[PDB]
Amino acid sequence: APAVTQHAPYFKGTAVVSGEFKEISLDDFKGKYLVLFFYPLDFTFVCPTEIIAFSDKASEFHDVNCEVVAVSVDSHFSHLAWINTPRKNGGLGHMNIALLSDLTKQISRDYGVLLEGPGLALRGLFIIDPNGVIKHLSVNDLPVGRSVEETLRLVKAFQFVEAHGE
Amino acid sequence: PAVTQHAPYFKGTAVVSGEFKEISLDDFKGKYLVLFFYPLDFTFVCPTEIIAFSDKASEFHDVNCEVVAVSVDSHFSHLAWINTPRKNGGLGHMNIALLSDLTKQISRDYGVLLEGPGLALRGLFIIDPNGVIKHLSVNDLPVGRSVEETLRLVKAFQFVEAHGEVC
Amino acid sequence: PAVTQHAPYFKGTAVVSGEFKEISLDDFKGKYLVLFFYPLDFTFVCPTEIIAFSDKASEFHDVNCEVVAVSVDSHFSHLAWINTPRKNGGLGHMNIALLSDLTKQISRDYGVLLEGPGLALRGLFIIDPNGVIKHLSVNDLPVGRSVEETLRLVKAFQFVEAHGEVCP
Amino acid sequence: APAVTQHAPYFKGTAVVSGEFKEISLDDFKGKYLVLFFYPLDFTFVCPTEIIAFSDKASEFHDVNCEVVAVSVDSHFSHLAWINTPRKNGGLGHMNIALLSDLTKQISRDYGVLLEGPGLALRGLFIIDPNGVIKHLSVNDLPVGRSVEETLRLVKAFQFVEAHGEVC
Amino acid sequence: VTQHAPYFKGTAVVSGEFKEISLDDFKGKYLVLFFYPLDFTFVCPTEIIAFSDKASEFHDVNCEVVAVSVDSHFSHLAWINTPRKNGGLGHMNIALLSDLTKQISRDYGVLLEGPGLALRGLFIIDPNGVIKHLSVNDLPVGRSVEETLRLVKAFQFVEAHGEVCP
Amino acid sequence: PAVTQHAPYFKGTAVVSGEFKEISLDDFKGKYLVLFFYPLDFTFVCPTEIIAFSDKASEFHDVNCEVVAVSVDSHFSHLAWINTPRKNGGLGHMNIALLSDLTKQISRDYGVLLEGPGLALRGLFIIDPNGVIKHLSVNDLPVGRSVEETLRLVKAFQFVEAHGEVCPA
Amino acid sequence: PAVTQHAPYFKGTAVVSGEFKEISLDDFKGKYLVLFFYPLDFTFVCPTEIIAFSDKASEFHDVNCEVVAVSVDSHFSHLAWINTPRKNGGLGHMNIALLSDLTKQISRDYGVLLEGPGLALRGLFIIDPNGVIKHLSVNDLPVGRSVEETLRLVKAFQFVEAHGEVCP
Amino acid sequence: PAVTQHAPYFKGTAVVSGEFKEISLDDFKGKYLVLFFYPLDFTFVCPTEIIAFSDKASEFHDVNCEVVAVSVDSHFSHLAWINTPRKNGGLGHMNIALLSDLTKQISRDYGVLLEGPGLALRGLFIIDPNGVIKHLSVNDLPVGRSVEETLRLVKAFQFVEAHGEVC
Amino acid sequence: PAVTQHAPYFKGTAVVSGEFKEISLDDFKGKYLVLFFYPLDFTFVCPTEIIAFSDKASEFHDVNCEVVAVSVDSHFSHLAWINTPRKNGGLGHMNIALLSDLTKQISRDYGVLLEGPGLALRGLFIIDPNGVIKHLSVNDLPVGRSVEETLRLVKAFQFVEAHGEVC
Amino acid sequence: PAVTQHAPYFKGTAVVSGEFKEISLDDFKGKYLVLFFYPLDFTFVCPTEIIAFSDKASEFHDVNCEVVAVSVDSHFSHLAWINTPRKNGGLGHMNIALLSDLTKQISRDYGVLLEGPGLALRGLFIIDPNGVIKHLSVNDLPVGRSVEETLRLVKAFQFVEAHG
Amino acid sequence: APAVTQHAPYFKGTAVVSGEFKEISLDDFKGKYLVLFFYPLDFTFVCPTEIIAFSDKASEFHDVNCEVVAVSVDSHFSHLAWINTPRKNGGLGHMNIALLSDLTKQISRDYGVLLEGPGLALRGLFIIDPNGVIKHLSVNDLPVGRSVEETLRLVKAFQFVEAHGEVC
Amino acid sequence: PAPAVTQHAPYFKGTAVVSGEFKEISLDDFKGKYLVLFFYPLDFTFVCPTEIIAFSDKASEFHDVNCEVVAVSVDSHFSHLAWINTPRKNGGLGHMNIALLSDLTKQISRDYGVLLEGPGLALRGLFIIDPNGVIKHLSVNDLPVGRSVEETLRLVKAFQFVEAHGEV
Repeated sequence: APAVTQHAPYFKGTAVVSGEFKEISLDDFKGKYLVLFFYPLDFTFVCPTEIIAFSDKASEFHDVNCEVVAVSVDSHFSHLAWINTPRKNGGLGHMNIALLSDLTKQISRDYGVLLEGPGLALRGLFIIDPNGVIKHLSVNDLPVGRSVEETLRLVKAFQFVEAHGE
Repeated sequence: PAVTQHAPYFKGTAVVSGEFKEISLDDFKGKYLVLFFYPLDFTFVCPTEIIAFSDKASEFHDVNCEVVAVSVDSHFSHLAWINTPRKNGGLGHMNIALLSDLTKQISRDYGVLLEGPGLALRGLFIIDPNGVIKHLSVNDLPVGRSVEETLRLVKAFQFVEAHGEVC
Repeated sequence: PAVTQHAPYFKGTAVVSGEFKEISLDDFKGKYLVLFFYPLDFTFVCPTEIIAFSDKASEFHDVNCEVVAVSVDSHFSHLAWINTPRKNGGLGHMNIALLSDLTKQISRDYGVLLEGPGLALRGLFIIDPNGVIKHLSVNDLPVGRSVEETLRLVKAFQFVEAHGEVCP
Repeated sequence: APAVTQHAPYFKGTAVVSGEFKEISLDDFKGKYLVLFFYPLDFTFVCPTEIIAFSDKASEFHDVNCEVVAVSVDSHFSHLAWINTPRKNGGLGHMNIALLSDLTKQISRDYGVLLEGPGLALRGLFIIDPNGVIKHLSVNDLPVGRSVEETLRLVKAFQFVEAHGEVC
Repeated sequence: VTQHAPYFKGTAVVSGEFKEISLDDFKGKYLVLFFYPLDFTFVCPTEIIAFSDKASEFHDVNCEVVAVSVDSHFSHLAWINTPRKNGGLGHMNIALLSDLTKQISRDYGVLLEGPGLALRGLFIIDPNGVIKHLSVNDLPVGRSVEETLRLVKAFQFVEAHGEVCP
Repeated sequence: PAVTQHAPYFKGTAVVSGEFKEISLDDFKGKYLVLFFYPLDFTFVCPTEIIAFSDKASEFHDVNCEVVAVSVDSHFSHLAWINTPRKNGGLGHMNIALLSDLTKQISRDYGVLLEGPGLALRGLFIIDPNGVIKHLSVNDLPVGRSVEETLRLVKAFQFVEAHGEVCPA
Repeated sequence: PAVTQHAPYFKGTAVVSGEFKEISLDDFKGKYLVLFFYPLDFTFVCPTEIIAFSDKASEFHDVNCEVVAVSVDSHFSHLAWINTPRKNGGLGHMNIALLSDLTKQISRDYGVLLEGPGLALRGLFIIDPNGVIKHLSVNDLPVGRSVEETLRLVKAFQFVEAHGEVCP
Repeated sequence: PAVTQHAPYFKGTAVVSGEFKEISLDDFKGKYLVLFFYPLDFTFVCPTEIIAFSDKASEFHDVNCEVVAVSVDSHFSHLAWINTPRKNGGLGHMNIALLSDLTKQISRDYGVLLEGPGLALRGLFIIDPNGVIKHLSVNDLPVGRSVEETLRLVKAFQFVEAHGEVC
Repeated sequence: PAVTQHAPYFKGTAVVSGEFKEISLDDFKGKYLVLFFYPLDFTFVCPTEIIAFSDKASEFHDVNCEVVAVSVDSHFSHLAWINTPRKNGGLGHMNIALLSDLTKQISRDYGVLLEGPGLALRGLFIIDPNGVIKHLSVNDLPVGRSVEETLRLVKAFQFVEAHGEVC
Repeated sequence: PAVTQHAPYFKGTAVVSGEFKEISLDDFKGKYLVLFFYPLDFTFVCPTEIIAFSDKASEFHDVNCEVVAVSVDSHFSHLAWINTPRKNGGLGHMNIALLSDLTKQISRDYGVLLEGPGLALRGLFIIDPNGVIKHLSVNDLPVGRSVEETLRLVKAFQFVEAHG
Repeated sequence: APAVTQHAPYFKGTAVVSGEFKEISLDDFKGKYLVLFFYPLDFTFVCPTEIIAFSDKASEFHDVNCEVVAVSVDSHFSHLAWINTPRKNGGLGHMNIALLSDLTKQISRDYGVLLEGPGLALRGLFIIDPNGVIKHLSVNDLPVGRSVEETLRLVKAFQFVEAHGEVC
Repeated sequence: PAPAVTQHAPYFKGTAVVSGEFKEISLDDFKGKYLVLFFYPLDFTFVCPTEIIAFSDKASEFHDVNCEVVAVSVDSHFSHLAWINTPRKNGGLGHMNIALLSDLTKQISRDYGVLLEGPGLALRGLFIIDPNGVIKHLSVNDLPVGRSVEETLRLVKAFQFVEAHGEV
């Protein structure tokens, strides 16, 4: 497993970034906070409100030296097609955050959020600091969505403690 | 998976006539089944193989044969790909089943999974009414294969089953 | 301690309404349970998370949810912290149970024990009436979490066990 | 053993090449494409149209830098005798392609096409690239013949891809 | 010797047709079982032909003759259908048994594993499936059919009259 | 830990004069150390052993002896217990160190940890200037112990080192 | 031999009221027992500890407590030492039992034997009426032991075992 | 003792032209050797085989071939059998060597010893000039063994070994 | 074997009165038995001892003692040697049994086999009516052994059995 | 330990002339040695053997032979027993060493330890100037050996190494 | 085992008793004391003083219920030849004690007196009681003669102690 | 284990009675000479000694052909001497012209394989040993029966004869 106070497991994969395919990795985020979250599958009948809320609020994360990356076991071609589906047809539309592909499933496995039975991720969220250390993790059962505002709050509070103690 | 052996059992969610249906190797008993594998939905390779099989499905249906295409994508990707129009790299209406191998086990069982990238080679299997493999072939990821040759194979196997080899 | 698995059994002495009561996971069979861990009694940190949970306890009860707080301190420490008034960094009265983990085994089974120092990370578990873990989260030692977001989640899990579709 | 994207298994054996005995190996094909195909037995009651069709079209393969060799578990003496039986009579007449003998059965075994029970090969075909990597394999039950034109089409199509990738 | 002939089964060419034969078809008779390397070689085929020419002589003393190679039964038939004047066998009075799997030659200790073909081995097997005589040659030397006949007669004589000298 | 054994090395956070300080066995070289374990802070049991040691602390100091009390409680527990006044059940001012054994390893190393409930027996150790255990004592119950007698023992060990064991006769 | 556990069983020959008697741990069932070891009879160390326990033997008797002294000497030596007058380094009259541990197994069982020299450390055990060890101490050296502190210890055990652990 | 392999090495005492002489396999380098085993000297079986070989010995010399008969008897039995006139079941004059295998080790090494009764089967071996076994045969019982046919084999090996397999 | 222990078992084919007979140690229950070994039939040593034993055979029978001569030769050599007239180095007719040790196991079990050359030392055993060894002697290959002394020893054993042995 | 073999090693504290002294087998090289064991100091059995050896000790010294008594008692008991009036069950003055075998290893190594009660049998050993055991004897009960006979044996061994 | 307080090891053998061969065992001596002693060899140039002295005194032993048996590694035939040699001629003459043969040397081995190098017994002596317990043992080197008077004193002393244990 | 014919005689060393006195003799003393080494059960038996006496009388006849005769039993050398000093008319040996070797340890009989382990005495075995220590002849009789000295002598001459001559 990953665990709070421990260096985050290394990851590398193909992501959709600003409608391009780009390889990314844990090392790209050196010196920045990272919010890494998992979701089960592209294109489902579940409302993409969590992914869309992170995309809508990305600028709030960017202004506190924090990046946001979404991950699922779908291919990077699925992610791009999801992105190019209009919001009114189940789609994501424009994304302000990277959608990373975990086609081999190793990333979800390394992050301890893979359901091996069905072969998809639980809804896991990780806040990783500028040194690759995991500060916060949470995991929800497949159906339930979580608060963007609360994640932002946490990221800020980690920063506050860095700079001013407890 | 070898010619003359029973085909490995498979079960999964497929897109069949725009709906999600559980299908399995046993659903095909008494029928010929062309099971073929492709790498991924929505790539920049035009889906001409899948589309050609779909356009010719009724030629298979008239010889007591079903056709099922398989990839490691989920059944949701499958449905979205069907619902994307052809002019946009989609499949549009499909006359064949699109089977999801999300767990990758079906591809593994058929000896077509590339483990590194986590996707399947382009492998094709003709399975007879008792579930025995009569023909397999496997192509490297880029090259498309021939629908009319597949149909000829299927009919050649039926001819032999009814008449024999001697000439 | 993974989501979708049954919570590990626990048993220990808690300070429940100013008495010592032996308490176990079996006591919550048929209810939701927020089980959270904190590092230490009597620190120089604002115990705001613990108080916030006691203040909003009625609201968790109103949705059939119990709240249990837990740390590696003795039950004697918990009592002494409760009897310290809030104006002096104490807890004052508490509407939630404070479970003592003196043997450190409950923090160990919930995967939140730091073995070096011998105290628990700030871990939180939402457990359903079948003892199944629906949600977990862990924060590093200093940062407090949000009670209202916890309640929101308990409600949202309940909504799903009745409709499962927060979307037309 | 043999799978697409892997280097083909090494082989060496005696072949009939232009009515003459020659020792040939996979190494003799470096720099060239190779269609290697197996058939069950010389002199059968099944019209050998597959072998004849390949020999007739050997020129077409030669023109796109591709050699063709047929293999069965028969001895090279059976191969030559069959080549010397006229087509009128169920023979092969002359042959524009190498006829390789797998008398020890080890070639068929290495290519995963030997049936151990009767000791003869299934109708397997392999397309092997100039670096000896397998690009295509197919296997048929003993009775059914494949299409030579479709095999040519495939060879040309793998060539097309090394030259131009694919983006439609 | 003083030992049972290993069991064998296979497809033979017998009077121009395919028959499945086994050691058990030869209970109550003498069997001469000989192996040769390959059909259609350039070695002179005069051993097989002599056995065919003299087959009736062996029948008259209740003895069958079976030639075996590792060729298929199709090869056997094709070799039988090639005129003698062309290096073929022509009409055959004895069974030509196919050892395609090579297991018969292996069981009889005559298989050269490396090239995968039989040496020129001959076995005289009695009515109870006991081996009375064996001989093996290194090379395309041919053996005398008359002398084989003599040995069969001599084994029969001994079993009827003992071996005491007159 | 038996007698003529060196005392097991220990290290930890202690409250010393109302302030947190890291201490260890090394700090006591060239001194006598009285090291004693008690089960828990804040119990209903009489705290008097700790108090008597604190009151008489100067008397141990005058014979080159230091006194350290230990339990499995955190150092925060210990301080809160110190800031709890005596009338109220606390310890008030402490003239001796209160060492925290949060990890439980010190109790375990000194053979006094009860692993079942995870707390220490009431053991006392007199350790000499070379870190050799001259005396050990263990009680299974909130029975007290004379601080006067512990001082007597410490003086006696010094007497015998200086004069030996021969009876005046 | 650990506080909370049952005292190891012992048996052997003691001097009691100038006489040889077999005594064992079972003889003290229902009573308190101070059992204490010393190294040797007739040394040049003052036997003030042994004499002091003897002098206030009846104060132990009055609280249902017996005192047994043990070393690895024979009972013949014990008797001789009892018969040496105190001005000469002897014991004179003894009101406590002097147990002989000639095989050394008693010291070995109580974890007080120094195998190398073959004599006991100065260990003292307070054993309750059920055979449970309530108190133990071991000294490196003849530093004496307060007899009055052992008595106070005995009475405090008796008080707690009746009343519990609370602050009167 | 298998065709195509080197003949096991042997050494022992033989009767040669009426005398005792140590012979070994190396004595035969550069010559063909016919080496044959028989059970016992002095039985009630007609010694037709040994006598026939002896009478045609010079025909084998003419093609550079030597003949050695062997049994598990001592050289003394050999000599005494030689001095027994032919009309009494003796061998009379011998033109071939009679080798003794008293320890039974030659017969073991050649794969012809029956251990239970402690005597050799009727094995015959043709060994070429380099000591390779070209031909072996073994008979149960005191059936014949043609000498003209043994000779013809020796001539045939010589031919092929110089000319090859083709006629 | 050793004086005092039961004689090892033996069984084999003997020449008895010019004919082949299967004999064994059991055939001699109730009789004394003189069992001696010699190296080989038909050697250049005078068969002085064998012949002397045969001349005195009835003297042994008179005292209920049999005599068996043994060697590693076959029973067929024994016969030939018996049917060779004494003046030609043969034995001429024999009044004692000549037992064949062809397998060499009898000499092995009696402790007189030389494994190197494969023949027996000159060993003699006197075996009582219950099969106990009462006397053994072993000699160098060239030696003279006396029948009269052997007969004396047999009688003396018979003496001791009847009358004890107190001076 | 059997006759004709080297005596096992021993080291211990003895009472020699009213003082404690460490003595060992090595101290006796070049000399004969009578080493004998007895059960316990201060028993009710009259100390008859030990007193006799002490009385005749000079007769042993005269022939180059020390005498050492040994039991499993401590050297402090030994002293106390020596400082007890002979008319009180005591030994009074002693002219021979009293060796303490508190660890019982000496009794063990000389094959006279009774492991059950933890004390030695009445064993006696004559050891020669090179450490070789020349004579040994062991009794069961309290029954007494003869000092005259032991003295005789010693003289007899000495005579032998000189005459035969 | 040959150690004091232990049952004496069993022996059987041929003895010379009153001029006749007789087999005797340890069992024959049940209910009686037995002095069992060993010497190296019959017919030595060392005069047989030890043996003769015991024989002279045999009846003083019988008075006290004690048999005496001498043993060495010689055969019973040497014993008898030695007894048949008059004392006036260097021999033993008439013997009033049993002379046991230990030809196999097993008796001497079992009594721990066999010197394995030369293969003869040391001069050992054993007093065995009526139930076969060894009460006394002693061993001298080969040359040195022991005392019959002393051996007799011992036997009486053992009996004395048995009849009335020795206090003072 | 025992020795057999064609083998070198096991070395022996021992004390023998030679010319009425003790001498140490070993196999080495007999190099360059023939040796008759014979075993008998025991001195002083009621079986009067034909075998031994007969060898002594014929002693010179063996000395004449370069051959020594040594008699051996498991008896001590003192028994040997005592037996020699017993006059023949009394069932003794009288003068001996042959060495009488003593095998007290029984090793020599054991090494020559003539030792009966049950009773610990030799069988009546005789060995003829050559100048080079090689056993030419062995012969063993059961305990009661005597061997002929003439035959033994005939044998020695026969062995010598064969060292000089062939076989007509």
